[PDB]
Amino acid sequence: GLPGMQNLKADPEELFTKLEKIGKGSFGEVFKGIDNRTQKVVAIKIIDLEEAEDEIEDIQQEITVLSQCDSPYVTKYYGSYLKDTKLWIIMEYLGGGSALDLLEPGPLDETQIATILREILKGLDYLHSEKKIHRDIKAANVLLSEHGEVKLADFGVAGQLTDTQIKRNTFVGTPFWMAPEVIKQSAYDSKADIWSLGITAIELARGEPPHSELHPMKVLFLIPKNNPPTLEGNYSKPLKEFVEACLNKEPSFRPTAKELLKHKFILRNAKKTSYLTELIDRYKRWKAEQ
Repeated sequence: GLPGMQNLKADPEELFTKLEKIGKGSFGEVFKGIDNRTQKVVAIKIIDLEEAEDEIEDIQQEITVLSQCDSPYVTKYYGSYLKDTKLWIIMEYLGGGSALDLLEPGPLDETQIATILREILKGLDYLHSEKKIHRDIKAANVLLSEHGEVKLADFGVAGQLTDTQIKRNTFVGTPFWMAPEVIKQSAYDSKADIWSLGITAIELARGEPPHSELHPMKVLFLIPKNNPPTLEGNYSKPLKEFVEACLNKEPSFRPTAKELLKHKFILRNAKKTSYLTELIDRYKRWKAEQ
């Protein structure tokens, strides 16, 4: 079943205090709250089990994978509670917003881009070492804490390359960030995440992935057909080479997350995460004026 799921005896409305609604995804609503028992802040995701169906598979999957991860690079999962037909999913609260939210105000500088990529790369390396594949790497799924810590979120479709299944074939992810082998449903693995990371690097530099203006279905034949996207514009040579390294049409030719961690773009530009608080404050001020 769902790990961390608590019996109906545990009333989430009495164990958690919702402070404010902080998001409304597809599935349900997200709140910032407090675990009254330990007075620790948490993110509370509430989904109506009656009002949904095929979205339950994804929810259950996302929670199964998150309960098997233990890394400061992956959003923590604290359990689930049931209240009549509402499922309350308790997670680590990340108040800095997503990297995609941080792009809303204006562009990032290469320092900010490198810093974010370096932390995502730490998360991918952990997941890959645990034989897990994120499958949906994109700036919308990279969350920041208010002090600048960067974490992976939204596995939902995260895969497990275990013992009797060293490769996956499921057409899964968001089209624009999907690797060519995933679209063609060839046997794939951790390398699909590296291609996605390359598309996310173009996204952090330009604000949108390649082909973003095209209809998704067109993008479905372009990715396997076309030469790989490159980063165009006035960016440093190391940033452009980092994107090329990730975006190789041949999956076995993409480097691991551990090796990208030593790419010259990362080494010369990444800085401490606390530096990202500025970027986080810019977004709050911007949001105040919307």
